[PDB]
Amino acid sequence: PPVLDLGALGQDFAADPYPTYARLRAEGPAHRVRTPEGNEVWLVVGYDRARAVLADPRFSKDWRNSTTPLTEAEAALNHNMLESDPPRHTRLRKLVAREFTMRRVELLRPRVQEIVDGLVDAMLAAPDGRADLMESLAWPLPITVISELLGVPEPDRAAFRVWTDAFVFPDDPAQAQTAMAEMSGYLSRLIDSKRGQDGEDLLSALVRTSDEDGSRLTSEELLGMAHILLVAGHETTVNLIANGMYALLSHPDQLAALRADMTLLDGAVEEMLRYEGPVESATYRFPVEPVDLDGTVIPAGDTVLVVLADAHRTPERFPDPHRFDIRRDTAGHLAFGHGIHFCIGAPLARLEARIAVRALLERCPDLALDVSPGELVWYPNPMIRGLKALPIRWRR
Ligand code: HEM
Ligand SMILES: CC[C@H]1OC(=O)[C@H](C)[C@@H](OC(=O)c2ccccc2CN(C)C)[C@@H](C)C[C@@H](C)C(=O)/C=C/[C@H]1C
Repeated sequence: PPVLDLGALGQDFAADPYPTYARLRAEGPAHRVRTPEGNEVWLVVGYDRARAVLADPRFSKDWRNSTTPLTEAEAALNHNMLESDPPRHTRLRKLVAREFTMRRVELLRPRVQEIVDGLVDAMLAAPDGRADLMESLAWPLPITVISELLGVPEPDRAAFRVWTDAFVFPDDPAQAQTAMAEMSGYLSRLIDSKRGQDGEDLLSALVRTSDEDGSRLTSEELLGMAHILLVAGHETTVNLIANGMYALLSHPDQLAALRADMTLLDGAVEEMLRYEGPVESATYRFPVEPVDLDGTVIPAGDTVLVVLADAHRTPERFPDPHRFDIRRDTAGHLAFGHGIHFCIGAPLARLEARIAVRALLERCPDLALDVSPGELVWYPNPMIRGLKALPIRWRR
């Protein structure tokens, strides 16, 4: 067909892109499109095709295989595991795998609970029983966790809402590059601040690993690792919490069910990921050779987006897919990807989301959405499903 312009679809396409994705899926697996930002890319839609492409080594994540150029500021930060293939990817992920196991992340539970308690206390102080859930919770909890973990001092953390705000929804191209340069310069000064201080946080550890053996972790990869750990876990966990609570509060049958039986909570969190998880499309992939998908040939070097949102509405794989149902069999969702890059952070994402959902339900009586769904505004980006705000209210 021709290329399909997505920016030239309404705020409607941002508010509910799923029917567009479903229509493409009925035509085939791979489609050339143009993003609202302006970029010519491929979409891959359909569960079985998504799953497969995420795990197919012909699809590289190394920008050396892309025909798309990076700016200087972007180049300085691509020395990370998510934008690598084996063997670099293998080497890099070994350095932090131990820190993100289920058993190790469980040790954080008391602290995370303590962070959520304080954030909810503060919220419930509001005199008119209303708040924005983003400002009060979905946003502060994950920065706070990832910031203690890596050793970002308190005063420096606000900057991150601004820097990542510009990576998602900039005012223009040039401010994304400025944020990037600004963030890179800050992570170097932070990294240097750790050297020689004998600190026991994750970033001090990495500084020591790099200093001990530059071939295991170069100083560009050291920066890249700090960068990826911050970003990758933060834009995503924020919007999971926010979207997830939005799904629950816009499906009051399901909210009631979970109140009545809080053993259902983990299952609910998984269905929050399946139904409206923050990663709408996976991160860029570039074919190392022409790749044929039901007779559509995607050329070597092109940018390919696996549309996870659409794999999640594929009825052959998720029955009655438009239904939000916290008891559903969710095993096999691709919210955390699939394959060698499967999310390193998932045990932490889950731990925070489970604790936040439960605190809200247990401490807010008659908790409720404080606008209509049609009033909410979603960020247009086809890679990130997220709200501008989430007005709620409760009794008192
Ligand atoms: C709701 C929470 C989260 C979601 C939905 C999410 C999603 C994902 C997805 C889909 C990928 C794979 C992307 C691809 O293959 O293109 C990924 C990779 C990754 N995530 Fe997450 N993530 C979340 C939380 C976190 C957290 C909390 C961290 C870090 C603390 C984190 C760190 C990473 C890293 C480092 C990778 C790259 C791993 C690799 O290349 O081997 N994520 N995540
Ligand atoms: C689940 C993984 C997260 O994705 C990322 O961290 C990717 C790799 C990051 O990508 C880039 O850094 C990027 C993306 C496109 C072009 C150039 C670059 C520069 N890079 C080579 C250092 C960009 C897309 C960050 C934004 C959109 C975000 O908050 C994403 C949050 C999640 C979706």
